[PDB]
Amino acid sequence: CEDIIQWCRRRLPILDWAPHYNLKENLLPDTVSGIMLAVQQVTQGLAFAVLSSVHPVFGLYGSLFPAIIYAIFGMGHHVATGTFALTSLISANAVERIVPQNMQSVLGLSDFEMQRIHVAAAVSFLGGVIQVAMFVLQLGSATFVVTEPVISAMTTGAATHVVTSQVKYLLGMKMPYISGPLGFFYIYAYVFENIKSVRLEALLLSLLSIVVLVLVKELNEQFKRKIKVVLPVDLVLIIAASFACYCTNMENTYGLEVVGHIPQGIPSPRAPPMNILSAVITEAFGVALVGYVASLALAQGSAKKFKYSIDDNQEFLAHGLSNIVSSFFFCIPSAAAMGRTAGLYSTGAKTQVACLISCIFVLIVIYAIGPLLYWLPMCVLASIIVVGLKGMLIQFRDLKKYWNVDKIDWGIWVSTYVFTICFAANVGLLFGVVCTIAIVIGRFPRAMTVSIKNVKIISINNPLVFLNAKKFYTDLMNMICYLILDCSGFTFFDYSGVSMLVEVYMDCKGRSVDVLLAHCTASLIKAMTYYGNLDSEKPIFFESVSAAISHIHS
Amino acid sequence: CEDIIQWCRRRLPILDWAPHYNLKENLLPDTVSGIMLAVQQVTQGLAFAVLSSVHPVFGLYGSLFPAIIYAIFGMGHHVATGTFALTSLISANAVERIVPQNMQSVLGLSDFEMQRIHVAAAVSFLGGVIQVAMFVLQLGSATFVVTEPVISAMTTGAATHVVTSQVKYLLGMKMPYISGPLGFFYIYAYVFENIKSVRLEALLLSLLSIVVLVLVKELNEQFKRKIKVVLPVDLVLIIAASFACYCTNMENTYGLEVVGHIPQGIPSPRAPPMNILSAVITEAFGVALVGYVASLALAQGSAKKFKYSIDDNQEFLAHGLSNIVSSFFFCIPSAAAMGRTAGLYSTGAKTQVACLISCIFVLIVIYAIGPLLYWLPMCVLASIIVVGLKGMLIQFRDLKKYWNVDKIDWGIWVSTYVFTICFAANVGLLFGVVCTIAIVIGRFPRAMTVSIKNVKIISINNPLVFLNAKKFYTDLMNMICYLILDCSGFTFFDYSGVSMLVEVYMDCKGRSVDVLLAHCTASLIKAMTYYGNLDSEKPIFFESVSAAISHIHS
Repeated sequence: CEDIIQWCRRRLPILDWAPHYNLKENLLPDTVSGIMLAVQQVTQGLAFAVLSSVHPVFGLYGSLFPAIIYAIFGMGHHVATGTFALTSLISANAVERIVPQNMQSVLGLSDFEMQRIHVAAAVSFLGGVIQVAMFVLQLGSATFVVTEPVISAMTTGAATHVVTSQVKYLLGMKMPYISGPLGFFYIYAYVFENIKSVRLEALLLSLLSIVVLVLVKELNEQFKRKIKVVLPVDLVLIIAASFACYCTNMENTYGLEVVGHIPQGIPSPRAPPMNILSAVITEAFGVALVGYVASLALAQGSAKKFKYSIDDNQEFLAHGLSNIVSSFFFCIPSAAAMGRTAGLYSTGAKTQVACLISCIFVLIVIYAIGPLLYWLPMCVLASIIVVGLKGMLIQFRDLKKYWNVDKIDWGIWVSTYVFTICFAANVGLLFGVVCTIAIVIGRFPRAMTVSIKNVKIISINNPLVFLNAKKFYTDLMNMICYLILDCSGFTFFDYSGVSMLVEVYMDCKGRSVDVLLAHCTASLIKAMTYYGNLDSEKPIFFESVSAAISHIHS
Repeated sequence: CEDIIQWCRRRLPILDWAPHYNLKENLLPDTVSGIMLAVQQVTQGLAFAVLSSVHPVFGLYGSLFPAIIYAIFGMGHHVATGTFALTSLISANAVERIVPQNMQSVLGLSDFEMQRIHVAAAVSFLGGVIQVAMFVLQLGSATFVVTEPVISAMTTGAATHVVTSQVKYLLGMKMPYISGPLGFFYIYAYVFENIKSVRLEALLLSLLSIVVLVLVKELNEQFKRKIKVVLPVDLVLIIAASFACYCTNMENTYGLEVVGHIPQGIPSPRAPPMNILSAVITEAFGVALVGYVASLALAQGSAKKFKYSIDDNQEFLAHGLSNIVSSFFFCIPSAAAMGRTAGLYSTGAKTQVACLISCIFVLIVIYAIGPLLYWLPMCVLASIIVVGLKGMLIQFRDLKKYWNVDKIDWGIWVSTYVFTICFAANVGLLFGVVCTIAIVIGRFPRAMTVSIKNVKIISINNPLVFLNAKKFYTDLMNMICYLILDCSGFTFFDYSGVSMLVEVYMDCKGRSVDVLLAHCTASLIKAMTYYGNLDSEKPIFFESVSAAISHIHS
């Protein structure tokens, strides 16, 4: 009765912070964070919808719709759901495979543009369905398999992949869709083979914009104590570039790529094309895994920093519901990006309200100044993206820590980074997880099982399992008229451990060495008595080492 | 210098027991075991060459050739390499897929029989190459992953599969090659659909032979103390059945299947058809894995019973070399069977000489009485096989032990048996291994990490890793002006453990609780000092609990 109501209330985390909303504190920083996040989301959506080989207008919908669903069903406070180019790079494979370039209407867009957004929407819907399906299980309670070095290496490799996917806009050249197990080097080979087609105007503009952005963003952070605000350099740069492009004929005099139409939209929702759900299984799995792990890392970091507890299983439901609901409005797969979380940290956001004022501003942009973004050069947008990827790219400094701490996760980090830079992000994540599991499995047979205490007393550590049964037998045999075994920490065992213990007892009896147990539990006592046919009228199992010592003096 | 010679001598284990061969003791039981094993090998080879959809004459070569190679390069004493129907069931898939029945000379055999033995030889060669390849690595030092319940369940399921593959001979009907993910039930469905074609004569003969064999083999074992020998009932039954078939016209008067030609052979060796090595990858992997695990189980059992030590990596080289060498003589994949090991145990064999007298007798059979086995009915051979599978089929009694000991390997046994009876032996083995690894991984976060000793002292058990870092933090936080941590067993850690320890120390300092370490090693001390920026001029790390207690009194 009441338990069901409590469960239902626990599945709606918006009821825990909405009635407790402070108006004196969390209204001005929330609004400022909302405006900054709105600008960030607009830019990132426009830049990452193109990265997925999809018309840029759908990036606004992908940055607007899932945010509300996450706000309703999400537990993280400083998590802003958006486009997350990592998933765009995965969806682009399916989009370009199902509908390639050779075959070149609800919003006035020409055909061959619907056939790509339909594939993207199907991918997002399947990813959301998968996320909800592993939410209804207890998946999420087992998320310790993914480790900090693995996520760091995968994110750094994906950031490098995104950086190398924007050079075709900074230089101004045109490239075909190159992807595969070694596309990172093929892209540079193509760039260097056609080095005579690089436009100087686009390169100079990109260099100037990058220098200005880096200088402003560094000087603002260095002297944050004197100016207690965040300078909106991106908006000023965008406005200046657009006005310079419009006031001149820079579209025609110099060959430059600009954002095409961005029509006023939000059309009627339509169901995804369920008939192609069988051709996008791998993309859906990759999206549903990488987006979830990347968002969960940020949510856990926020929870640790701001001293609150989250649930690793509610994020599954939140992300799955957001993807499923947003798939009906022609949206690409969605997740949480590190840049928006860093911006929220810097501005000083407090609650999830800042993710709704940004939605309001995105709606205003969609319905009011949609056609006003025609004169924005693509070089400026690419420079903004590569500057914003600084937080992801700076993670190379963790190598010193991993080298000075363990020297084993250093190798895992290097291997995961290499595999991510070669094949892809999802392959790198899978390789890192498998390598971590194999390494932790292979270390058990090479560790000492028993310890010697100052008639000898020998203490067992704990997990006497099939991983370290033969090693335990070897360690105990290499250590020999009496012998006491302290099984205090020993609580975790299986058939192999019991068999090895009984064999040890039998062999020690053969060598005329008596073995007495000290702190055996009830289940272990029952199992050892059954397996070895031990009589209950002979003192073997005791309750403490002192009791065994007292029994010795007889 | 000398180390290389020692390594080379260690790769030839025949030099350790040949010069030390006793002639007074190990000559009569070795000869008796040799004769019995020769009869066993002849029967099993003739019955398992047909099971692989291959002419029965090659079973003799498969039982003769690899035995010598194993004797030279093998470590087990009571291990007799042979045909091992488990591998025949796997090779039959490739044989029937590459060369199906619809297309129906070195030894006078007709065509379409060379195209099948070539595929079988290629499969065996690839399996041997794979086994040697994982021998040149250090694979074999990691064989603890496979557990006793998994091997028992896989062997029982394979024995049931072999039993259900011999009903078409006991009944006398004819069946097409049925195989797949559910062939076990399809075979019985076909049998029951054509129940009107069952021959009564073959059924009666099979029933009489089964009853006689079971009664003799039970009465010989029950009263072994009065008669100190092993009754050769199989040879007497074979001779009687052959003479009854020849003296009558049982081939013509009643429809009966008999062994066809068995020509005098051992032709010139020929290389396998390397051009089809790409179509038999899965079969080769399955054979090389299941044969090795099944032979290693028997070798380890013999070593444990007879008190000698073997190497888990030399068996790889022995089996790989045996398969590679025997592939050039038109042989099916080879491994070790449990029935021959049980026969060697019962007879009283002592060394590997008993595996060479059997080879001599098999050679004599091949070159002398090859054509004399024409009049042996197939029902008698199938009955002999199903009677000999008793040792494998009796393993159902381990369920009581697994239920009374752990109740978790009981579920693993049941699941592995079900998956083996449904799909196949190799799929069942893979499922069992994966399930065991996943179960042992998932148990770590649910076990208590720290223990309380009788200013409180708390002892850490040992593997502070990513599996149980959050659980360790929760356990330590649920247990709170002073606190001592005994890291005596603690020797196995990584980055996650160090991070959790430092976070625990920081949080306890925040709660005004002092944490003092007791038995930290050098590497752990260095890592914890680097990670937490701990000053070396403050007493934190000690050498014993008594030292910490003495430091307290100040």
